[PDB]
Order: sequence, then structure tokens, then C-alpha cells
Amino acid sequence: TLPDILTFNLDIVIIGINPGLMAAYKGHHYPGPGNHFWKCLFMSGLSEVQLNHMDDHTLPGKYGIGFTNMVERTTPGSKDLSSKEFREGGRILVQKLQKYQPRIAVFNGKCIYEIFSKEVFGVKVKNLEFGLQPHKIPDTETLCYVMPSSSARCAQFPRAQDKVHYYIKLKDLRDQLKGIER
Amino acid sequence: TLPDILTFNLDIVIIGINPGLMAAYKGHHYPGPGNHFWKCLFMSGLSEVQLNHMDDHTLPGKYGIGFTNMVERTTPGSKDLSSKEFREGGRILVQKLQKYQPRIAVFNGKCIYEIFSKEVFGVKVKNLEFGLQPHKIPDTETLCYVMPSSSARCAQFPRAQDKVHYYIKLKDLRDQLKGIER
DNA sequence: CAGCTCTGTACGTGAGCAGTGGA
DNA sequence: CCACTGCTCAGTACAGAGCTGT
Repeated sequence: TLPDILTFNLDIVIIGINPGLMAAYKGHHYPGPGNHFWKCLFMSGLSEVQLNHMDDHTLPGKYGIGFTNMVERTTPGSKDLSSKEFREGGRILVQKLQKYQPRIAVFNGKCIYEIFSKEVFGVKVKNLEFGLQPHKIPDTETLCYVMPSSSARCAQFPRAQDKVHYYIKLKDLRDQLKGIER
Repeated sequence: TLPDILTFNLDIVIIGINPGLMAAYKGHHYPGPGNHFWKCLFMSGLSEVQLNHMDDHTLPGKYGIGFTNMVERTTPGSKDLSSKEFREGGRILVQKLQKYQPRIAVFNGKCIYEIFSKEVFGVKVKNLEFGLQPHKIPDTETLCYVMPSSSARCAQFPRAQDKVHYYIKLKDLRDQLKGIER
């Protein structure tokens, strides 16, 4: 099982379906170096240098970023999880975000949100795009922001430098949200 | 983590390097694909239906085949098993084969045998070929038959069918030795 | 320098997969 | 909404750098 990385006062929280064999194994979030998470982060000026999964523990204090997932059971892939298993999941995730209250809940890939929505919000988001969504985290001021899966096991973009747009945008959205309190 | 499947009176005993993330995760030998292992067996004629990692414990009593690995820690794989480890692995592995004494000890993939031999027999082998090897298992009538990895991490045997050859040999070598044996 | 060894890296394929847009 | 696109991830041979003796 893979450790959450959560503190108070976060800008961002990256949010997987649940940890995979590799990540269970290394004990850190997003080991590849195939997978694009860590490059995206560097690419987008979200991190000033280029880091890797070994540095995950530093992300809250130094970049105000943290990690977690709907499910905590570790499997090979989402296709191994029950519907049931996801319910108790986002139930427990809502409860976390109500506790930690970051500015923005960022979802890895349409897939995971698409669930959360027709679960937490009782609504099949039809025709979904990436980035800021209309609903806040229930009982919070936390935004949901949907991000193309960091997994290169994907159609596009996959390729770390085309998901950078969404990182830049996220980054700016963060930036916007700190000016509000001027 | 991954349990040996071993009896007495086995013809063949596949010996993998160690148990990777899938296999670890599912307590069963050669899950993949890509492992061409369950494939080859069938299309090599060594089984008469194509089966998989969950018939693994039936391979003794039904086809007199058994399983085990040189080293036993779970890793990704593979290029990350220590220098040491492997040596000590081989001390245990020998003991088992003197315990159980299968007609043959198939090594799945070079570098294990490559290394086993380097350890057990005192020989760094020139230009290893796949197939039967000079030496018996010390103090047993058990043969050593090298075989190219069934991992698909391996470019120079692109497809499963680039490997069945050794399985058809393997059959034969067993088939010869089986009588003898009137 | 062949031969010896000591790392380093560059390699095919399919299966699984996220996403998009095709029946 | 099955299919279709790019791209991950699951040991081993040769390159070359750096010693030995013709």
C-alpha cells in the first residue's frame, strides 16, 4: 500500500485511481521514468528543477503539492477494482479533502473524475473536457481540475510535453487563486 | 511470496530468475503476457491445451513439470537483483535440486545459468549457447538445459515463436532420457 | 591489437491502456 | 461503442574502454 502525501495548506492535490504494482513497490508516487507526471511538473514551471518519484515527500513543503487516490488497494490496473470498491473509495476521498482542503483537487485522467462525478455529484458528466469543472468539493472551497492521465498508456499526448498545457493552466489557476487573497 | 511447485520424480523444472511484480502480486508463475512461457509449452507440444499461470500448481502430477526461481525477492524484474543475492540464490537452488532431483533443470534465460554456473561449477562460460550443458547437478543425475528468457523484455527473441524451438528440444531431451528407462 | 572483463546501451514485439471517434 | 492510434512496460548481444602477451 502506498502512503498518502497530505498536509494542510496545499495548493494542489494529484489524485490517482489508486496505486499500481510499480508504485506500491518503490513506495513513491509516479515511478516510470516512462510516465509523464514528473517531467510535466518540471516542464510547466510547477517545479524549478527536474525531480523524480524519490522526491515526492518534498512536494508539500516546497511546492505545496500532495498525492493520493480514490482506492488504496494496490492492483495492476483499475480493471481489477469493483464498483463497490470505488464507492467506499471516493467516500473516503471526499472525507480527506474536507479535512485537508487544498485549493485544487487535480484528477488523473477523465476516467477517475468521470467516476467521482457520477458518484459524489450523482451526475454523468456528458462530453467532458479537461481543466476546471463547475462543482466545488462538497462542503469546501476546493476546486476540481481534470488532467489528462500522466500515464503514457494513453492516445496522445502521452508524450510528457503535450500535457504541459494543462499543467501550465493548472499552475496559472493556482496563481490566480493566491491573488484573490491580496 | 511466490511458492515453489516441486515434487519428486519431475522430468523438468523451470527455473526463473526471480519473481517479478505481476507474479508476486498474483502468487502464480509466468502471468504476463508477455510471457511466452504458457504459450510455448503449448505450441512446443509440452501441454496439449494452452493453459496459464493458474494451472501452475497442476504441472507436476499432470505433466511432471515444476517451478522455482534462483532468487526469491520480488523485483520489477531483474536488472536490479544484487551481485551477492544471485550467488546465495544459487546455493539454495542447488540444494533444492539435490533434494528433488528432476530429470532436468531448465534455466529460463541466460544470466541465471550464466551466473549459476559461474558460482556452482567454477566456470565463466565462453559464448553460451542455448541448450544442454556439459555439467550435471553436483551429486545428482540432473541435467542443465539453458533456454532464452520467457520475459518479453528481450529484443533478440521478438515473438513467442522465436523460442518454441527450445521447447521442442526440451521435449526431446526429456523424451530421450525417458528410456533409458527401457 | 584478439582475448578478457568490465559496464553501457539499443534493441524487436504484444498486451494493456487513455483518449477520440469510429459502428 | 469496438476500433483504432502512440506509447508505456515486460533479458541479452554487441560497442567500446581499458589491461594482458603474440
